[PDB]
Amino acid sequence: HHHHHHGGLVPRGSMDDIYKAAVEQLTEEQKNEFKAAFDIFVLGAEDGSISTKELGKVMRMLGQNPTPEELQEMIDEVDEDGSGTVDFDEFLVMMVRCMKDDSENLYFQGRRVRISADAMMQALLGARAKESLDLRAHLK
Ligand SMILES: [Ca+2]
Repeated sequence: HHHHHHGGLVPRGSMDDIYKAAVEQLTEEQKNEFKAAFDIFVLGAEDGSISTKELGKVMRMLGQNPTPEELQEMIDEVDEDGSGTVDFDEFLVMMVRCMKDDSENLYFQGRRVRISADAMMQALLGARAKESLDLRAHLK
């Protein structure tokens, strides 16, 4: 409907709503997975936060070779304040938005959109592994 744009010039004292929404959409197990993904994205971070190189890195793996300008525009476009860099807070809400955004935009008969979120997630996980639970005994 109207929602809320301005921060009310009153930082902190809330933010609980954002966390609550994430919890409702993301489960405890899912939340842990999210953190794991964040750590991977944080790896190689020039400024400690996702950048053109980080985003470009995954693009190369997908077989895509986007220009530096394209990556910069994408970050600025998705950026909350257009700072040009996505921080932990911005990254967290960004992921949540993409989740509900995709759900909202479905209607019927989808179209080949670059890559699917599920496909990317599966690629990150690669081969299934549960040897973590069993260390002394190896069963595969
Ligand atoms: Ca930003």
